[PDB]
Amino acid sequence: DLNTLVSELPEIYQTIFGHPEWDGDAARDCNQRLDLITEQYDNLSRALGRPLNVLDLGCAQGFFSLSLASKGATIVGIDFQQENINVCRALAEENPDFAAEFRVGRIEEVIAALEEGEFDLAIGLSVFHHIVHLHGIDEVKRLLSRLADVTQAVILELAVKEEPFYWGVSQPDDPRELIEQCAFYRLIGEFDTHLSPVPRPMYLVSNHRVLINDFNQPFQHWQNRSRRYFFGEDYVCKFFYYDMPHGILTAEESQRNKYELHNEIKFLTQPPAGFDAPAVLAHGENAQSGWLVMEKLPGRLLSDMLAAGEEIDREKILGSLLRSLAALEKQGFWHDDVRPWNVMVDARQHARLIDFGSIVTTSWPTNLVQSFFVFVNELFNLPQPWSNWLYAVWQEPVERWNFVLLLALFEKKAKLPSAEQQRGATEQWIIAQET
Amino acid sequence: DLNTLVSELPEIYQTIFGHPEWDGDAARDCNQRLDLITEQYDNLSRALGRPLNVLDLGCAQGFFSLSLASKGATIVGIDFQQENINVCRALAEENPDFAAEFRVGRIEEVIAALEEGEFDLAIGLSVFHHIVHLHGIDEVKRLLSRLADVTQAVILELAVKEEPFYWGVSQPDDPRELIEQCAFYRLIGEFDTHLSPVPRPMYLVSNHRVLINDFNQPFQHWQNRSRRYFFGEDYVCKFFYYDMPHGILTAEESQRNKYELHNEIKFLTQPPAGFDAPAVLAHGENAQSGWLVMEKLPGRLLSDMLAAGEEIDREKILGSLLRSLAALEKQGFWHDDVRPWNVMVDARQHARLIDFGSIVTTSWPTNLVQSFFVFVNELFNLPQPWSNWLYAVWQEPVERWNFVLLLALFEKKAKLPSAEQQRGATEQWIIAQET
Ligand SMILES: C[S@@+](CC[C@H](N)C(=O)[O-])C[C@H]1O[C@@H](n2cnc3c(N)ncnc32)[C@H](O)[C@@H]1O
Ligand SMILES: C[S@@+](CC[C@H](N)C(=O)[O-])C[C@H]1O[C@@H](n2cnc3c(N)ncnc32)[C@H](O)[C@@H]1O
Ligand SMILES: O=c1cc(N2CCOCC2)oc2c(-c3ccccc3)cccc12
Ligand SMILES: O=c1cc(N2CCOCC2)oc2c(-c3ccccc3)cccc12
Ligand SMILES: [Cl-]
Ligand SMILES: [Cl-]
Repeated sequence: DLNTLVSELPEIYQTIFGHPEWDGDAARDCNQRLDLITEQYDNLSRALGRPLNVLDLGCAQGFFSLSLASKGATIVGIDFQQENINVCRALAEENPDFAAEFRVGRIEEVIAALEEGEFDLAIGLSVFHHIVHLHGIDEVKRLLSRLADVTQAVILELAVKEEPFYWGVSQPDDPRELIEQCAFYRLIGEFDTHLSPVPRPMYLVSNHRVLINDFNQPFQHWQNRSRRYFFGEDYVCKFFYYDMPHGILTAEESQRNKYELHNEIKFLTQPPAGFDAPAVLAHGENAQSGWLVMEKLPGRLLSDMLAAGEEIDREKILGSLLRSLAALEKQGFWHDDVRPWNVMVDARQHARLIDFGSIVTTSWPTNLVQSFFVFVNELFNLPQPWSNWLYAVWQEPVERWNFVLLLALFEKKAKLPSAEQQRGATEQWIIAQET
Repeated sequence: DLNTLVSELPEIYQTIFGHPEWDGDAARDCNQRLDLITEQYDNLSRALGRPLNVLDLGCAQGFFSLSLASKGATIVGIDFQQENINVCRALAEENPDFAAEFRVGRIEEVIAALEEGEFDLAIGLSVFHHIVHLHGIDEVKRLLSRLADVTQAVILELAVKEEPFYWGVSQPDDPRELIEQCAFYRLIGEFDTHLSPVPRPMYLVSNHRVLINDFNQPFQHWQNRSRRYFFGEDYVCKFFYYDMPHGILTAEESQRNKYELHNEIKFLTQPPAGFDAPAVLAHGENAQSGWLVMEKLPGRLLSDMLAAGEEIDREKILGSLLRSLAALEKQGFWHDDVRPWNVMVDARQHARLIDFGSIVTTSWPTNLVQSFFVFVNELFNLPQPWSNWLYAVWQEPVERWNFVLLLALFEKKAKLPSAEQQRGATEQWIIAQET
């Protein structure tokens, strides 16, 4: 009988599915977490085009398991207390069409035994802090990595050290230390536990997909540490953290990240005429982070080609870059931050800027022209006619320095007088000194 | 200069690729391991239809890395000694067309950072016992799982506790404890280390593919513990361990496994006329283990349907089973071991045997007829006309008991006299008592 199985629960942690006579007794009503979890279930189910297999770790009285089985999910619920599992099976028996199984088992053993592809979605709500408390942080991170490795998505609600209880003392400094080794993660909500005023963050995590409410796609590789890049078949997703764990970002740096991304979004959604910019496939910002999905460009980053000493055509790289810098300038745009790590080189040795967070609209623009000289020097130090080019620019009154001029003198550099035949000289040492 | 970089190696562990003037100095010549590794490289490359990305953990002086890059592999070699990496890069520079990178790093960090799909093949030869010695066995198993999770194949040479040195004392009882949580593994050789007379086993391991020299295919799930089953799109691979770790198998049990598989192979490659048997796609046996790849049958195992109390038609299950048992018997074959875990039931409620290791060719066959009664009882205890069927058989002189008779009385059971109208009686209690 259910009355008996319920009374024997050491704790009525969750709502008893379909049995509201216990809602007043449940530690946690579960409706807020459920609303968020069903939404993420729908997203991933829509993306995969089918009902999902769901794993529920530390599933307690089965509420999220049954509730998802109710929407047509196939669920396995795991808990290490026999009493919790007894209630789960009795509830599944009241719902014989739900495809729902429950097992007494330890989460550590189950994760060691999972096979990639068995489950699309795993949920682990308020369970891992127990494992943290007994096995430590490193083991939990490896468990969580493997859980992300073998599913499409993981949803975690994580207890935090700010909670007032003795076990809080064993928690990482920040719940993100448990998951930051995973590829993709995004805070999706914050929940009241009824134990204290400190809420628990809920995270959506994946080692296989970009899971953004608007764009749900596998990626095949990813790279960095408060910016992440996910590479899919024809996209790059640029993911910025504003809110970072630990001392990582200063107020200042969070705000630059935010500003740079907002700015990249604004530039790319309304590019200037005369400039070829990557198409924007999706974008969004929230308190913790912001993201931008773009069409993916071919080639390698210039910094890589220089580090991994691969062969480069500096004429073609400089000319193509300068041509775009001049086109930009004609429309009243400039790039603050022209560096080898911001430039991509395609197979035909043509270059383009890739980080548009540093695009600005307002002795301008002499400072930028100046650092471009440095850029040129790092790119190589200067042989003729490159040195002749720089020397001609140095002879210009300063109010004439701009990118149209830089480009025009670059295109005629073979006809310009020989710098080493003049005094000359100076400008050599100035640029060399910044570098 | 290479002479210098070599002299600074704390140890010339491997042959210096392309530099035989040091072969006399190398701790290990590497040619035996290399021959085996190139063969496995070729197999997997042939199966994937392309050159492989290879990860070499604790790559020392780069010998296996360079040797594979030489066959067109893209390789990354990792070692935590700067001196080893210095030599690796100098050797790669003598071979500028090899696609080869080397990094100073710790194996633990690198594996935490791997992404599924980056590397097809990882090799870890004589390196993990160092990590065992510092971090313990559980951490090493999780590292090895993740390494299998993110590649197609892993090749490991593992030090063993029988080696005479002090660190042997920290090793697992059996090197297989490091990998047995991985899905697929197969001993492919045994190597002399020149430290002692104890050789080191080399294992081929995968969490994604069945890697058998003749059959190299992804599988999508697997199941058990000295027999493993891998399920691919249209195959089941049945993998038997003869040689198990620890006390697991007795001499007796290894020999039964061997005999049962050999026997399954012999039956299936020459089935009797009149019996529909699964087609054999590949097979092989060696000292440690044996394997059989078969076409995959649809349905569920009868034991599962009974445990997970799913609905069954006992008429159709019994008749179809009996019909095959009678056909078998007509050709002079019997099955020793007719149990619910050896029977599969398709969607039309038709049943077939699946474990043919218990097929025999020689008061026969009364004992088998007897246990079939038990089978029938477990399947259900007997209502009429099932009980009437058994009662008729019990009335037969014993020399007449066989499967043709069992089938013939089963088909007429609705016409047979009512058992409960006779004495009757006995046979009820006999069968009930074995069960
Ligand atoms: C705080 S409750 C959370 C229950 C449920 N996940 C929820 O949030 O609604 C933690 C649950 O995990 C179970 N549990 C704790 N550690 C476990 C482990 N190592 N393996 C399996 N279950 C565990 C407990 O039995 C308890 O039901
Ligand atoms: C015994 S040697 C084996 C070398 C090579 N794998 C072979 O079998 O030919 C072990 C190698 O692993 C390196 N090594 C040991 N522990 C390591 C770790 N934790 N991370 C990276 N390299 C390590 C050592 O520098 C040494 O080169
Ligand atoms: O469109 C892009 C294509 C790439 N390439 C595509 C092939 O993989 C190498 C990187 O990278 C981009 C990056 C980037 C970020 C980190 C490292 C390298 C590149 C930033 C913004 C846009 C792109
Ligand atoms: O052809 C076969 C199909 C199956 N089925 C196919 C679908 O997955 C469930 C098992 O299983 C087989 C097994 C088996 C082994 C362990 C568990 C269950 C079945 C043994 C021998 C042959 C088959
Ligand atoms: Cl938690
Ligand atoms: Cl080892």
